[PDB]
Amino acid sequence: IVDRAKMGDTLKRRFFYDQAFAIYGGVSGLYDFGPVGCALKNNIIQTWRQHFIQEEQILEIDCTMLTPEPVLKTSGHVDKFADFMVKDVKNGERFRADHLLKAHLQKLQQELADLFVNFNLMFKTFIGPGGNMPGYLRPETAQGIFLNFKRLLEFNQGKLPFAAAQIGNSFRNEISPRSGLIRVREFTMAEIEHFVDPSEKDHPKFQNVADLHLYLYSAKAQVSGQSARKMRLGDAVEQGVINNTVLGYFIGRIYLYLTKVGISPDKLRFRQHMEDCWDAESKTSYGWIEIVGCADRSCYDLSCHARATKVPLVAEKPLKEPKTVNVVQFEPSKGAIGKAYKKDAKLVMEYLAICDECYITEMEMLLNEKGEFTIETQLTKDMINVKRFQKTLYVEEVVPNVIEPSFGLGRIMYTVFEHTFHVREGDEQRTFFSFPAVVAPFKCSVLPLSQNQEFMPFVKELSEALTRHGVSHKVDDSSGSIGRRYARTDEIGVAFGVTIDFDTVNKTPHTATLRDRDSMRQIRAEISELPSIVQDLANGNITWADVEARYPLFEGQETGKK
Amino acid sequence: IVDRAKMGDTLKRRFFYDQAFAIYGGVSGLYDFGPVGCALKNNIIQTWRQHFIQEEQILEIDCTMLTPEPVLKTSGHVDKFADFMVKDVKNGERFRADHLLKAHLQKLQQELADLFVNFNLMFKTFIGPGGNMPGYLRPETAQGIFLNFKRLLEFNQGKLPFAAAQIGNSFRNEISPRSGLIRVREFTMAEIEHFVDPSEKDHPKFQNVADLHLYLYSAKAQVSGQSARKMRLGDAVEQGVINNTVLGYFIGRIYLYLTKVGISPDKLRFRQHMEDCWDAESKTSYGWIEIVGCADRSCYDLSCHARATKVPLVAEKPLKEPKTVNVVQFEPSKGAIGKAYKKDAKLVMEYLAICDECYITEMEMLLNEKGEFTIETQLTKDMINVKRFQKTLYVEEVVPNVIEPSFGLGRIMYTVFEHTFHVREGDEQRTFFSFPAVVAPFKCSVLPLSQNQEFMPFVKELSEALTRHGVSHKVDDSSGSIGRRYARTDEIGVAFGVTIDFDTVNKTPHTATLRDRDSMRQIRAEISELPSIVQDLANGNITWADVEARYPLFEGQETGKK
RNA sequence: GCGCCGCUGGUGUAGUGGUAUCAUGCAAGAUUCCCAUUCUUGCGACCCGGGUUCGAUUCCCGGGCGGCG
RNA sequence: GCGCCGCUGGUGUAGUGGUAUCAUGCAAGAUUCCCAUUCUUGCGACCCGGGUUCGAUUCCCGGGCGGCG
Ligand SMILES: Nc1ncnc2c1ncn2[C@@H]1O[C@H](COP(=O)(O)O)[C@@H](O)[C@H]1O
Ligand SMILES: Nc1ncnc2c1ncn2[C@@H]1O[C@H](COP(=O)(O)O)[C@@H](O)[C@H]1O
Repeated sequence: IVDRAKMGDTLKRRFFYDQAFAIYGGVSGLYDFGPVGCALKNNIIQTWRQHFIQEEQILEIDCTMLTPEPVLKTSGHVDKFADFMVKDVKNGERFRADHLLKAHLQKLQQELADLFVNFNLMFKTFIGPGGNMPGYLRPETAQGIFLNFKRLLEFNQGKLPFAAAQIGNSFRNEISPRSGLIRVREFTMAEIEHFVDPSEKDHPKFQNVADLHLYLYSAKAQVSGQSARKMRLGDAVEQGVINNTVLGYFIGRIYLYLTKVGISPDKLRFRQHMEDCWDAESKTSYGWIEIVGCADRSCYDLSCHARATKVPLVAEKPLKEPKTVNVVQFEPSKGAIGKAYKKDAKLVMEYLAICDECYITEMEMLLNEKGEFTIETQLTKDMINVKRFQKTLYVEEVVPNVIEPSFGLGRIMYTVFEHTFHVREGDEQRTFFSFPAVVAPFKCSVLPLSQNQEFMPFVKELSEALTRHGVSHKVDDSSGSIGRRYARTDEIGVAFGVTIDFDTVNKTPHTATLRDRDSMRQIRAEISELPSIVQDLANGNITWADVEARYPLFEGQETGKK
Repeated sequence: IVDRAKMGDTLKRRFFYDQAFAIYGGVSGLYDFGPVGCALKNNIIQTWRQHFIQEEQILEIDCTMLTPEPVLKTSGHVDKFADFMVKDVKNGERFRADHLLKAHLQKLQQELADLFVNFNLMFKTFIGPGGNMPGYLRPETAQGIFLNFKRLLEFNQGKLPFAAAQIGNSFRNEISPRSGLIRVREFTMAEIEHFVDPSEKDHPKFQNVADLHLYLYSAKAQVSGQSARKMRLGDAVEQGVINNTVLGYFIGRIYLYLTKVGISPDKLRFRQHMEDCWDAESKTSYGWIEIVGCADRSCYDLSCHARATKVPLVAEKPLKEPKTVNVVQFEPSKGAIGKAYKKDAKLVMEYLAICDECYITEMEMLLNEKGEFTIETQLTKDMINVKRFQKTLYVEEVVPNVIEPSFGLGRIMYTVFEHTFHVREGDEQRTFFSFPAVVAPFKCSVLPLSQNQEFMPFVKELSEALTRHGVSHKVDDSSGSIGRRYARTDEIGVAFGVTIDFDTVNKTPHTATLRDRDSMRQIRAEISELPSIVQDLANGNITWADVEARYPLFEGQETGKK
């Protein structure tokens, strides 16, 4: 129901984006974003920062894309995403472990290569030249957040919960990329890691989103061949469809964000993972695609890296009431025991630790009646002191649960394309994008009605004033009609237009016309006040309905050349 | 004169940045930026966008980091930055071409490897798995701008001048990185390509910067063992020290930018290239380091890529007055001539093109007296028509000159560190950063004077109000003294502080105290007005002197617990 | 790459062939009520691999990382 | 990877063993004076490598890129 072909022509022609290295014939899965697309991506990301990082006071960090092999071996990406296959003399690549299992001889480490005589989706490289340290381009931005967990917890003064975020590119050496921007080899990701006490799974700010009505696609609905269904968010948590208000909160603000940047609510749903994690999916001409992933990496990455580095990655919680504990434990001279016995005493300490307090005090009872006991599979003298004592714990070690919202900016952008792309009534040559003002490429088009020179002082002052207000704009003063210019600026989604006519130059206070992209409807206002108005529009402070409600609507020019 | 050690301790401790993959032992030349550093980098970049991209209406684009081999072969990076050497059985890597030239046999393509039996600084990888398409991580961000030149010129309606920019990471497989952030393997660059008619080398906006007084380090000053010297910018262009006002303009706004983000003017100079291009250099504890590069890639990249792709990369200018030209040229039947002769006729057209009009009309004069002539090193019949005619040119092809300002954000940031780092008088434990407000990590610290609970409603409303104003802040409500909190927030360069005391809770309208980081001086204002004030501070709309000039200064608390 | 010495809580340090001192920091409770206050209590560390040894943080070798060329 | 047909100005097309049609777009000058107006003039293209041929954009082979599995 979206003319994907027509839309793609507009995206290509106006250079929203294009095939990377196109003049060299191009490369699959690689794309350059041109002025308008890059402006859009930067607005989407800017909006994202104010949404998530600013509102939740999230700790943003910036790690390298370059990653050494061990890190991704520990995280399981090396085995999961990689192996090595065999190729036919003249094309026809086949899996190795596969064809080994299939059995025969050949065709149709290198120890295995020698064995036969009887491929990684991660981009691989080498750090330092000479290449003694192999590495990869990171396939996600999360690992950099896990590696810095101690530093990040310390910045938050050791307290939970907290969240870290990363906004940056990731790489995926894809087999055969199709689907335009949807399955690409390099893409910009926005990843949040929200660390929480597993016991404090309640969000204080959930009441902010409980009233939203969302399309939820439960696992039960999926198994039972049902369709997704609209629910009040609060109801969904209350009835247990969404497990808790931490998950719920995160869902609500994701929804608010996707809709804020122009994704249609009716072509947006949240799909539950089945045999807690919900994914944001949008409906496109390619069908339902995942735009926001969700993972729960509790007992996974922190643990792996902890085990691999021997660096304890854990939070630490104070106990309201300190627990005291009786401790009956053996206190063996390491020197004495190790000197008297040789491989013996390794096994003898392999043993003494594994003993009940009963056994222990029987042992020392045997030892105060001078002065030595003996044991299973060794005769111990006083190379063994014994010890009992009170031991108070003021703090318990908390292994944080992690929630991982993973945003694919490319898919989000493409989704915005399909959902905001339109053609006009009549002149179908005239296509436009309904980008919401907070993210449109430019806020304002600045245009004179005719090529007449009496216009240009007004255009310049106006352009200068807009730049002064930090309002991205674009002046279109070219040699054609108002209508050709309005077509060109609408085509790239410029949200508003300011036309400077004869009434601007001739009339007693200077007023120009402000035009809405979607409606083409206009109002008229003092040329010195319009920057602020466009500014309120771009900041989402006011609506177009709000503008029509405050200013005189356009009922024609009163003047002409004079 | 800067305690680099003390400063580095503060940068490490508060996690401005840290060694990448530190828990895995770390990797040289790779760094992660923590919350404060990442906040700073994002502000520097945001400021940069409003400076250059917005003010000059520059075309920002976003290309991939992944780059295929041919592109960098054509640009000369493959031969310049790469080769292949030989290694000793137990360490001791030596150049190849080198040791071949040195002569002997061995030690102390693969055709060469076989020959001996008698290293790239670019990060190398393979696109697609199976690896039939070798590539690199881009070492700069410029190539993506050159490859899209047609698309970018078209977006600017074929007209010159224009400028494209890119903000993104680049990679450099460095031999031995030292010098902290200064010589790293991955770094974020901000690159501008300004395309200009070589004949229109005058900037209309130069008068905006002509009054700046800058330290200029001319080539003549360098050769003649002189020091850099302060000059009025306009004077420098007028006296020919700086060739033109395009270069001059760009220098002035670079200066304004570097100073805007906190680089001391007195430890900032512009160094001319010697046997036009000036580089911005800042004075640090490592001495004078280059922070902004400048290149002139006129007749270089566009040409190379043009030659390699056979795609003409050129601007096109209309001629005020169309030139008419007489054209006397041979018009040879390709078929006739090629059928009658076999390798002969290649050489015969190798020839006919190379002939003067005199010779031509002598030839046709020989041919109208029926009906065939003959030539050096072949007898031509009517397989040769001849032709004269008027040929008007309405447009001349312009090969754009390019100016390339290349900003090293890491070096810029580090420079800001050394230039804004300070220790206080007395308590030297108390170090702070004089980040200018427009770029400080947070604008505002929100703090209560004591742990008393009557404070927390005020802190929350205030925090919420700040977020509503889009003001990055950080609430510090921890268990120590006002002074320990003010130390912690000063240490990371929080520009302002808002303390909520007993006078805030007890007194008839609610006012709190606003504190300047540098001076520690304070004023007192209504808690509902402070977000806007901090906002004006952060946007550079007002100074601290401006604040003291408007509000009551802090002369003590009037109330206490009650 | 080569050479020069190092690597102990988050930061800086003591010391050791038998798991470790002091300071700061942070956390908690008191105290204080405008500039790292004071007291009590608590958390947290021997860079990694191999070797010799009964056992290495300590001795040796090799990596990694840093400083000085 | 395999298979299925393609690739001609920025966009879309005509056609061809001897360098190419029309439209749009953009540029310029007129015209118009609020929604791709009209007229004139101008700019801009055969995806890349190899083969056969005197010569390939055209035929064949192989890449690259796209569509359909
Ligand atoms: N190959 C790709 N191209 C573009 N976007 C992707 C790609 N792979 C993943 N994504 C996006 O990144 C998110 C996280 O995916 P993953 O990390 O694979 O679970 C997804 O929800 C997508 O939006
Ligand atoms: N290895 C590096 N590490 C950090 N910054 C760099 C590095 N190389 C270059 N730069 C920065 O990038 C700018 C351009 O350098 P170049 O492209 O090498 O001329 C310089 O002025 C530096 O600020």
